[PDB]
Amino acid sequence: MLPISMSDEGDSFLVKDSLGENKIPKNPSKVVILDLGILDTFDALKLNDKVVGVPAKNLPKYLQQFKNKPSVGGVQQVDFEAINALKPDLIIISGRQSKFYDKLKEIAPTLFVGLDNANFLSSFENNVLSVAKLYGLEKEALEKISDIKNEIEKAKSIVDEDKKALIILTNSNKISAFGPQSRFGIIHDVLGINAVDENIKVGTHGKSINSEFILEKNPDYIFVVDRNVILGNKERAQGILDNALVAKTKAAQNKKIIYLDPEYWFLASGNGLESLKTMILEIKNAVK
Ligand SMILES: [Zn+2]
Ligand SMILES: [Zn+2]
Repeated sequence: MLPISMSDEGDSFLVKDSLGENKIPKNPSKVVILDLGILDTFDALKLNDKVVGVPAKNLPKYLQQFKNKPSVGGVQQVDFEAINALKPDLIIISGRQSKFYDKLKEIAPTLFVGLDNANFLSSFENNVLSVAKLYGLEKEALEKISDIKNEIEKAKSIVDEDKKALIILTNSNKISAFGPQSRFGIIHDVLGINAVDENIKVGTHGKSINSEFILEKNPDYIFVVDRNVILGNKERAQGILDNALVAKTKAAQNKKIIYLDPEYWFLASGNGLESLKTMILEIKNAVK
């Protein structure tokens, strides 16, 4: 994916990203943020007062300090009347709102902070550092990125050389597997946990699988992201996976069926200083 690039034009930056080009004022003071990871980065950098709208319908528990901000709807169910009312100087989006880019760009400069699943850390650092440059906080952001890299190193220290993981998303009663360079790929691509099939190629929604598959593969770890939790559905991964086939796996027998927090893994996607730190530590705690 194309990175964000920024040029100094005095009172503003000329910014190019994979969706287009924007003139963004320095120190934007009225920012509408539609990417939850970036909202967490604002919080980390003490930029809370700059934030004028958030997608309150999908506001994670870890970001409840933003519960009094004006709502602009949800990450998919965007309230354009509400956005227009706030008269933002900047709107920040990621992939779920790329379909709305032209409409948003008629409200305010609209910055895209996408994540490249083939180059996650590169994408991450670019997004954080570009936001920080708007405010003259590169030094502070670098320090926080360095700290996350140290935590990655520490986590890698305890990762097993040989054990293998399956990464699955559950939605309704469907189980979909993900691998390297896909969504949720950082468990492999960043932390180096081996995948049960390293050469698996999946689409955007993963590879539909069943419990016979899971047992055939016999993973050492099963990392689960339960989208049922986000939807408020009846079924949950714990019930889906409570069967005699899954029980026979190394993961089940070793209590290494790990239910990852979907507010971080599905909603924030690790696109923030807070979320990514937390997610690295979450994995570390699961495998150590
Ligand atoms: Zn060795
Ligand atoms: Zn590998």
